[PDB]
Amino acid sequence: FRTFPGIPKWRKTHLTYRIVNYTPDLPKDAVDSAVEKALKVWEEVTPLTFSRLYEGEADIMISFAVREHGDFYPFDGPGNVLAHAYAPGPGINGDAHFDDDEQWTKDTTGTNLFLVAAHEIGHSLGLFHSANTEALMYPLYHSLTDLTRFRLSQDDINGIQSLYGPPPDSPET
Ligand SMILES: COc1ccc(S(=O)(=O)N(Cc2cccnc2)[C@@H](C(=O)NO)C(C)C)cc1
Ligand SMILES: [Ca+2]
Ligand SMILES: [Ca+2]
Ligand SMILES: [Zn+2]
Ligand SMILES: [Zn+2]
Repeated sequence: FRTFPGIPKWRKTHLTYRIVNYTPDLPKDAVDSAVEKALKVWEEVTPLTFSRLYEGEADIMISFAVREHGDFYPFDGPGNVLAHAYAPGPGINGDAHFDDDEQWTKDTTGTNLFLVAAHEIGHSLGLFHSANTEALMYPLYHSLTDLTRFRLSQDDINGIQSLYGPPPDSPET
């Protein structure tokens, strides 16, 4: 149970995301922060590039929501299901979303803003689940969204690094 050895999530070299998440516990820049710490968490672990927007749909639509998606990935603030994103497909080709029934903070005041941010941005354009005992995919049950360590480990860095990585030679198509 971990990254898919032989199936890279995104292949392009320029991904983009949409900051559709937000909360009183995090103003635009704060929720956008987790979208920036998450996005950057994997944008830095890999050489891939990333852009942003707020219309149509980027590569990782980061949006806030709860038990009310329609008939699938049902959230539940009042439940371990803190957040999640989608996989490579049609529009769900990268889309994260933060629970909207509890709260998200960069520090340890609400939940784990960028923690679950790189968790979902890491989910679609990052990896599956690396040794997050230190990484970002398993800190949630603790504190590390901004306090004084807030960052990914070498195992999630490994999974995402397995996502993108250094170029072999062909600099362009
Ligand atoms: C920062 O690392 C983590 C982020 C989010 C979660 S989660 O939201 O609790 N959850 C994992 C999980 C919940 C309940 C039982 N077992 C695992 C999300 C998740 O990890 N999404 O990528 C589930 C609901 C998809 C935990 C750690
Ligand atoms: Ca929940
Ligand atoms: Ca997408
Ligand atoms: Zn959702
Ligand atoms: Zn996960």
